[PDB]
Amino acid sequence: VNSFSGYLKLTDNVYIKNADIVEEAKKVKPTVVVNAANVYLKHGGGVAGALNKATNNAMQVESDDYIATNGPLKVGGSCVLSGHNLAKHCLHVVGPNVNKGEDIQLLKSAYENFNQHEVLLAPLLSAGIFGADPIHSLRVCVDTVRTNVYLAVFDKNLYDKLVSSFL
Ligand SMILES: CC[C@H](CNC(=O)CCC1CCCCC1)Nc1ncnc2[nH]ncc12
Repeated sequence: VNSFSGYLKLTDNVYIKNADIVEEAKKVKPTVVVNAANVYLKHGGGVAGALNKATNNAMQVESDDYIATNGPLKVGGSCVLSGHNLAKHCLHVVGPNVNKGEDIQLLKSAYENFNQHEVLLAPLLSAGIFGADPIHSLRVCVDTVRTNVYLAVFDKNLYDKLVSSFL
């Protein structure tokens, strides 16, 4: 038993809710919140900009130190950093950005990072400003992640569509 409320169960291990991930994180305080990161951990907009704003820019300060030490992430890769006031940990995961021409096949690799964590609160990778089809992203999620994932979908209209079209 865990503290997530109001989710619709899609599969054995995947759940979905129309929610603002920042507010969900603020209430649940999950062990892991997933950020929709880029390779530079520049949290300017989308999910990342919202999460970072909610940390009063502490996420960005920590991220800049990480990059200065380690260099950029790989597309499809991840790193674990602090969750600040939102979660114990933040798993920064880089899905491909279609608006940058990156290979959508890397979306499966991106979701594989979730399997290193028993339970996660997450957005749909490569959705939103990353330019992928959120329905495809949901399919890859369901077919790749084996751990327990609670997906927060900000847009109510999108949410209805994802549910109604789910196979
Ligand atoms: C990481 C990508 C996801 C995609 N899913 C969305 O719902 C985005 C809203 C529209 C989706 C349909 C039209 C474009 C925007 N983006 C977020 N997912 C959860 N929470 C969030 N907060 N801010 C962004 C965001």
